[PDB]
Amino acid sequence: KNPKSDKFKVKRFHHIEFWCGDATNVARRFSWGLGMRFSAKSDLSTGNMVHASYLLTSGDLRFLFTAPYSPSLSAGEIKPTTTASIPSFDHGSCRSFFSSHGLGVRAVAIEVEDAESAFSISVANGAIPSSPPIVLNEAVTIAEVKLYGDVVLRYVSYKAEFLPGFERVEDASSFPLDYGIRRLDHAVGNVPELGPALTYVAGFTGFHQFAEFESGLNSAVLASNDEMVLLPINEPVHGTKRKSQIQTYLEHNEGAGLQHLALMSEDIFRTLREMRKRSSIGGFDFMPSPPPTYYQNLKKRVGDVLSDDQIKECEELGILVDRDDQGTLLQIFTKPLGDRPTIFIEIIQRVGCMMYQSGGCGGFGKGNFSELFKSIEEYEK
Amino acid sequence: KNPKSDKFKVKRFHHIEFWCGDATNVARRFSWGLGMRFSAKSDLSTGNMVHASYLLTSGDLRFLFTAPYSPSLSAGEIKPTTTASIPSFDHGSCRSFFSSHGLGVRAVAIEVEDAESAFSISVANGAIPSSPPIVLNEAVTIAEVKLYGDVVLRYVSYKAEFLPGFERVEDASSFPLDYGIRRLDHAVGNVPELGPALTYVAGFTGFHQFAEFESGLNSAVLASNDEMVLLPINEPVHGTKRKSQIQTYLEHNEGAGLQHLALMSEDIFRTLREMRKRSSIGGFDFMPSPPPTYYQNLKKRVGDVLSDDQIKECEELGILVDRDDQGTLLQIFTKPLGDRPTIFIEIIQRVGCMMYQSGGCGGFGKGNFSELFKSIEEYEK
Ligand SMILES: Cn1nnnc1NC(=O)c1ccc(C(F)(F)F)cc1S(C)(=O)=O
Ligand SMILES: Cn1nnnc1NC(=O)c1ccc(C(F)(F)F)cc1S(C)(=O)=O
Ligand SMILES: [Co+2]
Ligand SMILES: [Co+2]
Repeated sequence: KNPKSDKFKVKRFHHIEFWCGDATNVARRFSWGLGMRFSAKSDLSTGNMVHASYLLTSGDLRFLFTAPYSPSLSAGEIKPTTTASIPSFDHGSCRSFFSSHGLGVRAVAIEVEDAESAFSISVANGAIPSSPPIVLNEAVTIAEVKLYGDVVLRYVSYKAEFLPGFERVEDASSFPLDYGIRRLDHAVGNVPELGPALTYVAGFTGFHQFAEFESGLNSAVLASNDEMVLLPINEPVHGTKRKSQIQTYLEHNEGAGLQHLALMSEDIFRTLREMRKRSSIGGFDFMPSPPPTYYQNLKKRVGDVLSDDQIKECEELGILVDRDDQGTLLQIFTKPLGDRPTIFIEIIQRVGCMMYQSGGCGGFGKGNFSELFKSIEEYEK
Repeated sequence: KNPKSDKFKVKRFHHIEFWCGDATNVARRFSWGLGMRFSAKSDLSTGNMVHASYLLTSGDLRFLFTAPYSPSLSAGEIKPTTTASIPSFDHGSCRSFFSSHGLGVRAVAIEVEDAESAFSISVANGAIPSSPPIVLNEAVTIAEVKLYGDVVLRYVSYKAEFLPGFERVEDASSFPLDYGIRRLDHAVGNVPELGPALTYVAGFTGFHQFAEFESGLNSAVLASNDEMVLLPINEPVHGTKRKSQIQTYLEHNEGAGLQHLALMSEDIFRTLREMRKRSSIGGFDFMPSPPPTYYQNLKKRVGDVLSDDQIKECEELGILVDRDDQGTLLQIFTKPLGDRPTIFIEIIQRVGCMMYQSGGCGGFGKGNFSELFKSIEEYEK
């Protein structure tokens, strides 16, 4: 069921912001690794004495990378006189985030009809405020509330190009890479206790539990009215033979934070071919492929959705497949994006549920846990 | 003249270590940008709970990238029980370095006959000690003294693979990139006062002033006995019409530090072709090309060293050329490697002074200051 209880008008995922120590190197590695173009900048060359911020785009997917300059550059400024293009930025908060968590996501940004109302209603409804609504050049309004750990849910709204004060990146610098990635499908947090995290977040958003379908985790998914903003949350299961990777996340991240970003591709086979070509030359590595038993059992499961050629192409690329009662899902996971075993990326493509495609079509790969266990067990013999 | 006054036996540049917030992303960007192979690692996968360190190699050039993990991972260790492969590493020192300087060089490492003696004689001769000599697995000895700002001169010596505790990187991960870079030619520091910096460093090394040949800087070059270890130092000139870029460095870096690394290529034309192909797809950008007047005046200067074809190839790639009384030098400079206008890279190739090639053959490009001024002046009209 879908009660459509959003307490304010939510549109779509707008951008994801990584807090970094050096934004240039992370941005350039991600661009090559994922096929995302440099499309806007806010830094010293644009008058910003506070932070360096570089935006990568692919389709509607926006990855923002931000790092602080030396505070001495802006020591004479005050908030009314700031040159920061993102007024919520804070040198100390940023350095503290990165030294506590390493490279990771600071802001999950969703676009809303009215960022001030969304902020006001949110905190009226239990949200811990993080940065009050601020109106940028009479054009854009931005506001932030705590989501979990040191991650904020950021609201953005436009009266009528990324943000004021950002400049388009010169086209000679902007090389039009594209490996097929098109938008953010879901952004997933890890926490020590699912219950209170769910209660808090659904409490101030009105997001409902997305209706779905013993190793690892327990999860639940929060979704907006049209279920295009999807915010799953995991917690660890303690005691198992294999140590919970959610617990490993919490230890290495120093607590709760964003675990994985799932990026929708319009052609997962082209995306995975292009990213795998670059794994060893600056891009991203992928988790170990499932054993061939897994693909031998795929025909009995999605033989009506994927031809024998498409299923063997899954085998080369290491793609996983799962299926709801309404759609089929193709998915694969990268290795951690940085030094720590914390944040990683998921590539997905959804087939089915056309009316546009409805959100979550196929679920999130729930069936692939038992299928992978049964496959390792079958293959071993 | 060359007094050969080294106070201890110095061999060659051994490696350069960057202190980072995330070593994975910097390392992967540098590898693609410069054509350096992943050759060794020390991290969680090798038992190191303290720091992540990744080594890139090209020829004899070794670039080490290191970042701290969460201190909680090693909270039960003490120095005798440490899992750090580089015993001089310190979480607080590293986080402080990166938050004060951003991405940059922490250690210039030279190999010496005996690292304990080199340390002892150095501090006996005025060197501020930074990390005392430590013997790694009865095989390698490492010691560190302050060089300038927060940069250390690191001594390494072997009784008889990078360091103990590092593992060779699996060849599937190791893609054999190579754009022709072969070794470190010189490593250059920026300081506010040349005099005391020279006095201190030459004081404890015995390095002599390398004998050489109004906009910017004043410099001098320190060299070892055979002049293969070259450590130039700059200071700003205040008052000029154009603000000294040494002063800009000092302000943005929060003080003294390593300004540029000069990497020797065995074929600067192949190197610059390969790096320029990648500038906009994750690699490095280059400083703006000199005006064509500069290349029109090149025939009158190195017409006997470079054919008309080689000089026009310089024009495409933006290469600078200079000439001593013994050799010719080809050089070009990258844009800053990271967010701040601080550290950058120089690519060079030296032609002449064969007996092997003697160090510094051609100088360091002194003549290119007046030649560039005269070129901008000539071209303008
Ligand atoms: C619940 N949820 N919400 N958003 N995403 C998710 N689940 C996943 O994406 C997911 C799906 C399948 C697997 C499996 F079985 F292949 F290992 C692992 C994950 S995993 C550990 O979490 O990455
Ligand atoms: C003295 N020294 N020691 N080691 N390296 C050096 N000099 C250089 O490499 C050098 C050489 C020529 C130019 C010029 F004229 F093209 F701008 C700029 C530099 S620069 C600012 O310093 O990068
Ligand atoms: Co997922
Ligand atoms: Co130089």
